[PDB]
Amino acid sequence: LSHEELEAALRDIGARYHNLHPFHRLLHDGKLSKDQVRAWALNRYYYQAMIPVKDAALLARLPDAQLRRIWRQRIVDHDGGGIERWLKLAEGVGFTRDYVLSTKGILSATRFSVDAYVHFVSERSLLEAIASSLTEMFSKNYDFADFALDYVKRHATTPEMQRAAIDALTFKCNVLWTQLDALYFAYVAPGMVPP
Amino acid sequence: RLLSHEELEAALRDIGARRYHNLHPFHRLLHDGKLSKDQVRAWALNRYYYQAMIPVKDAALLARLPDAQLRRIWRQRIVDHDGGDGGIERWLKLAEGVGFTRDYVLSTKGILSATRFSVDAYVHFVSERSLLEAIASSLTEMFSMLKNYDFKDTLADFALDYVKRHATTPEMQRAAIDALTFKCNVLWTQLDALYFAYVAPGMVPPDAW
Repeated sequence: LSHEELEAALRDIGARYHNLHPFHRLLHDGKLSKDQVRAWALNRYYYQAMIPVKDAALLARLPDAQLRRIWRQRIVDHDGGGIERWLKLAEGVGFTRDYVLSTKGILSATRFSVDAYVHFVSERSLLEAIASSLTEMFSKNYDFADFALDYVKRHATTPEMQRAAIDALTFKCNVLWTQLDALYFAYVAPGMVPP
Repeated sequence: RLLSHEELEAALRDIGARRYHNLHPFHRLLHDGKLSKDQVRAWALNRYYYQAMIPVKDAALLARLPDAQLRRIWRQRIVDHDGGDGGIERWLKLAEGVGFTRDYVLSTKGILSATRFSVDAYVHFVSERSLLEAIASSLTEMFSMLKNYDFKDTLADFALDYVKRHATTPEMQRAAIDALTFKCNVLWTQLDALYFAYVAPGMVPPDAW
């Protein structure tokens, strides 16, 4: 209920966050094939390629110029810049720039979980939309955010709002969690899926 | 790629020859009766969600329609599913009939995120794409049992017409062939999630009952 307990609860949900997912475990501890890392990169492009779609989706819902200016900074980071760093990693492990861009190869589950993220932000309430960035509280073995948290504290005024805040963060974690499930399903075990 | 028409029916049919959910490890396993009771439990729980959301889809779709004559045709699909007692209600029977409480199944607390998100994508697709695609995405219906699972009282042509007469540019024929692909993906990921979580191997935060 208070700002620090509210925060304590949001962090605890981190301690559900995607570094615990088995697809991260492997990756982080040097154990995935190169095709497996490529797949990862190919799919994770689409997640990155839509963060600015998401922040612009959210910007239009902001009620004053002051809040828009601030949020706009995140659009500026990715469109440039951020998306461009991501292309380079996937070019970095062998993909033509044009193949990554067109999304031909990405998995339907990624596409849905990411497009789920875009629509939450535009359908759910502003407090929830803002609360779902807060995974940003939580962010070399192959030869080959304080504004959001202030915001939710001052605007989650009631118990219900407060749980929406918490629910919204879990939604975020699920979005991310299920990208990874798909990628494990498709590419580490058992290993299936059409185009 | 040029124009088609009856060749177009055999392009649409042909997506179901491959991309339609009956050619899936989960659907093979269910059909042949090799899943445990719990695995028919997961499937049944998750599928409720797809079934509960088809009227939502068709409303969303009903709202984007340009006139009353069309809303009238399409309104039937809504009725089929909502009924006072109709299509969704059978599906709750199936869930009830493999041990679930009506209350848990209804709430969706325990569906997997991938189903939520695939089904939701279908809802948006129909709100966002052209009328021709929304309609085309119905066409798995051109492809619409369990005598290995001992567990009594628990035991379409308009669209295909619309698409041929309105798919007059090659760009529109692909869009509709994609629309049907898209939807094949929606069912396919539902099942990929189910396979991953309940058969080989996975688990998935709070979800599975």
